[PDB]
Amino acid sequence: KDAWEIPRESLRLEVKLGQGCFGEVWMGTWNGTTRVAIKTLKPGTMSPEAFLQEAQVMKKLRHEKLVQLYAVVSEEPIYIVMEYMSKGCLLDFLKGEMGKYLRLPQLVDMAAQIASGMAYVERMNYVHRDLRAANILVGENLVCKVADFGLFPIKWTAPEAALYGRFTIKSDVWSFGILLTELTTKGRVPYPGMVNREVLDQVERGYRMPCPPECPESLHDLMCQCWRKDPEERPTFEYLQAFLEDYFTSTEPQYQPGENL
Ligand SMILES: Cc1cccc(-n2nc(C(C)(C)C)cc2NC(=O)Nc2ccc(Nc3ncnc4ccc(N)cc34)cc2)c1
Repeated sequence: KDAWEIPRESLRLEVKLGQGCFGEVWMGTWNGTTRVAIKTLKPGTMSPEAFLQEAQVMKKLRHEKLVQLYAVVSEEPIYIVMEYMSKGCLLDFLKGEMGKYLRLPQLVDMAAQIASGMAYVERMNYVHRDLRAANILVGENLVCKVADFGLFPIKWTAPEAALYGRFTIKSDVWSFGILLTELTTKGRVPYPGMVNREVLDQVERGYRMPCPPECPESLHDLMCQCWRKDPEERPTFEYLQAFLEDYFTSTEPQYQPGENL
């Protein structure tokens, strides 16, 4: 029905990448010459007009640090098609074989890029709701992009949101501070040892994560700004973008590598 439409025959589906309840995600081939990621709808497990609100949104929100919609087969079976990210989810990349070698300069660069994707989302006055590593894709050359896999994540969610349902670009910012610990511990779970009910209790009373081992203090301070009790006092993604981009000159000019960061 719109120019995003393509025929179900231009697609050679190849390797499975796992199932959610609504369908499957496949690596594959568009016009025999393009690496794509194809998302599935199992018919009857849900309606088109809901399964395709994703593609709908991915048509509005287009940006170099956001995941890229390519095309739709919006007639059953229904397919959504986007660019293929050759290193998968950022969470698997940080805990896997690749995380042995990632140092603070690549990690902050990743950070700078997700921030930049998020700067666009702020600008577009849209709200993410589930910023965290499991939702960032990594591509060739440590290229990161904000995605949503439709994965409660209270460990990543700002109080005002987990409690009262006040999700905003500012709760997205809290989540960013949590992402900064993921990047700086190679994707370890935030708040190790606490269980959800104690995170709510503990963060309510002002408890905040300490400096990760080897993380510079000024990055911890940035995490802390991200986690202010007061939504409006947390910084913009635009600020976050710039401060990160500029890190190794303005903020940590004497940075030296160590064993892990
Ligand atoms: C559920 C829903 C509903 C409404 C909107 C969304 N949004 N929202 C966004 C924002 C706001 C960030 C633009 C993005 C989405 N949707 C989305 O990210 N969908 C999506 C993206 C990539 C994939 N899968 C893979 N793709 C590209 N390489 C891979 C490489 C490895 C791998 N394992 C999976 C993949 C599946 C679904 C999501």
